[PDB]
Amino acid sequence: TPLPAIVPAARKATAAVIFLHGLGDTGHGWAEAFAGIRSSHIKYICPHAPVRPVTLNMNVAMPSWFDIIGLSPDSQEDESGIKQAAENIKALIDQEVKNGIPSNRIILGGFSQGGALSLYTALTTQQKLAGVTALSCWLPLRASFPQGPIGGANRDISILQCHGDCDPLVPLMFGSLTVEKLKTLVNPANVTFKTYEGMMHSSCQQEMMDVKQFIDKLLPPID
Ligand SMILES: CCCCCCCCCCCCCC[C@@H](Br)C(=O)O
Repeated sequence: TPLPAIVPAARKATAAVIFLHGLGDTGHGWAEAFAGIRSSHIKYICPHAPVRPVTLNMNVAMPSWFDIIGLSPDSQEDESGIKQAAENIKALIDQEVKNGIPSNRIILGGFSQGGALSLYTALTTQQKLAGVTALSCWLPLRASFPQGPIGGANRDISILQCHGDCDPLVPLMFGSLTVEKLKTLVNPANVTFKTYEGMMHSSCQQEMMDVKQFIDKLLPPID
């Protein structure tokens, strides 16, 4: 475990954002993107997934939270991997609670596979979270979720899901079908879908402005 890239709070941290990068990345690029929208009282934590073989691309070894097999809803998914990665995320949250920031003052998010992991984590933890930012991603192991609202700790969590309309790796329709399913799993009044014209498998400045607004609305100052 190389230590996560962190954007510290100015001097007094009362909330945290845990953000998981996408395939092949480290946590550093996203931590700098978050510094550009940082709020004084918010700690930003971007852990790094470990290098591992990735079945999708000739087994090439690169950072990935879990193995990626295919690009299709009919593709087999790395169930043991996703769940183990999910357990590791909850341990990272629990450690922040011990550090001093309650779980309901923490937003979990990610990009692509990291956003997939963040959604799955948020929907399976009894750790009540402040919200989720899911960027260009999808809901993994979707068939494992029974009908109806999950109930559970995060039945009311607020979710911001973002997706470029020219993404060639996670087609926009995957994000769209994901948000609509999320709206049957948690309270639909707290789920926001935003799309970005021209954007591919990347980020853009308007999207980062919507994430900042989302984070600041749900994690407002307490001083
Ligand atoms: C309700 C949900 C319906 C659609 C679910 C289908 C999921 C298919 C996703 C394929 C993976 C895309 C790979 C992205 C890589 Br570049 C990464 O980050 O690992």
